[PDB]
Amino acid sequence: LSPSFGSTWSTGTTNAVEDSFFQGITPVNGTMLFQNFPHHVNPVFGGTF
Amino acid sequence: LSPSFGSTWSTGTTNAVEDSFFQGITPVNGTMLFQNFPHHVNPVFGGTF
Amino acid sequence: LSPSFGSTWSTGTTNAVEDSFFQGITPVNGTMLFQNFPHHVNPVFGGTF
Amino acid sequence: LSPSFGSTWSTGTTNAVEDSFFQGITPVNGTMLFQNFPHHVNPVFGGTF
Amino acid sequence: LSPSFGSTWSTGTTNAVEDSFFQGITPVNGTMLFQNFPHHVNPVFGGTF
Repeated sequence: LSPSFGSTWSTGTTNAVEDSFFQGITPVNGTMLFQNFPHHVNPVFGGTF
Repeated sequence: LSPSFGSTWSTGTTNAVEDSFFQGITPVNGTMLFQNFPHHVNPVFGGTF
Repeated sequence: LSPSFGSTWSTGTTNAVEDSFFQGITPVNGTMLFQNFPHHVNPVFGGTF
Repeated sequence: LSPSFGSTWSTGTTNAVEDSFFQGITPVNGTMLFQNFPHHVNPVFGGTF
Repeated sequence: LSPSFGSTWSTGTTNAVEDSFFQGITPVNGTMLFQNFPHHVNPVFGGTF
């Protein structure tokens, strides 16, 4: 087994605020927990032309 | 097993504010916990032209 | 096992404010905890042209 | 096992304000805790052209 | 096990204000704690052209 991946690219802004990244061989046997609950937030997101 | 990865690239701004990165062989057997709960926040995000 | 990674590159600004990086063989058997909760914040993020 | 990594590169500014870096073989068996909670902050982030 | 790393490079400014670096074999068995909470701060960050 020999997977081939591609490069990751970006030209404009990239606002990766609050997240988690992994890469490469990552065997898991224990426990991994991901829970998310903000409870007073008023976001705004923009469109495009 | 011999995975091949690509380079990571960016030309514009990259505002990686609050996050966690991993790379390479990272076996896990214990516990990993990720929990997120901001509770008074008013974000704004921009669009494109 | 012999993974091959690529270089990490950046030309513009890179505002890595508040985060954690790992690289290389990092076996884990204990506990790792990541929790995030700012509670009075008014961010702004910019778009592109 | 013999992973091969690439160089880390930057041409423009790099404002790594408040963070933690690791590199190389870093086995962990105890506990590692990461918690973040600023509670009166008004950031601004810039876009690109 | 014989990982091979690359050089770390920078041409422009590098304002590494408030952070912690590690390199090389760093086994950990006790406890490591990282907590961050500034509570009256008004940062500004710049974009690119």
